[PDB]
Amino acid sequence: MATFYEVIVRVPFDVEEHLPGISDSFVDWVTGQIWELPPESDLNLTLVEQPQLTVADRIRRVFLYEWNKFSKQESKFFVQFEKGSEYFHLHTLVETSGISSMVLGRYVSQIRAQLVKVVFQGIEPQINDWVAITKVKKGGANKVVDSGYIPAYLLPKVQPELQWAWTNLDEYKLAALNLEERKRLVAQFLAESSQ
DNA sequence: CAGCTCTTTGAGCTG
Ligand SMILES: [Cl-]
Ligand SMILES: [Mg+2]
Ligand SMILES: [Mg+2]
Ligand SMILES: [Mg+2]
Repeated sequence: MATFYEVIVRVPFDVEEHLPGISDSFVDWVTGQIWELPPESDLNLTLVEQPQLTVADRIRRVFLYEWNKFSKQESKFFVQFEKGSEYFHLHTLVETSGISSMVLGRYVSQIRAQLVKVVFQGIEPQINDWVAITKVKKGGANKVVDSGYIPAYLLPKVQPELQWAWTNLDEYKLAALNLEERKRLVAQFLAESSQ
């Protein structure tokens, strides 16, 4: 099996509060992209907040683009955008291959700087700890998990908490945007787990 | 149709 690190990015969801003074161009971009559900999806599109998703997807792609240059390969990932009770956030589960825990902090710090530069027009998001690596315990090492984390924690999310998900892991391709498939994989996970 | 372009990163689109 492969192993994964997790980075949680709190995605700006109120431009006036999080990106004070940002140019109108940012607003035009985020409000102008139209999203459509693939036919395999069984999600209710009306529950998806498009401007926030547009930002999350841009963050995701910039993140993975930079990550791959660090890892030197097309790293495996499962990313899920969620609308939490306090924050909209991206759960970025990325394979550890080619990235040591010792250097992970620095690499993530560089990606954060790139996000600020190429996504937020040089404006630092006014959200505390908006880019955080999941640790073993508060004040510990970087947490490493296996794919079992996906059906245990990510898959069971439903709308409106679940906003969208992406993955290059074949086992979870249908699950990304299909509730019925997520339910099937979670049920299988619980069955095996109870034993 | 071979590149140029865009909150890209590669493939749709145009000179
Ligand atoms: Cl939250
Ligand atoms: Mg290379
Ligand atoms: Mg969450
Ligand atoms: Mg493209």
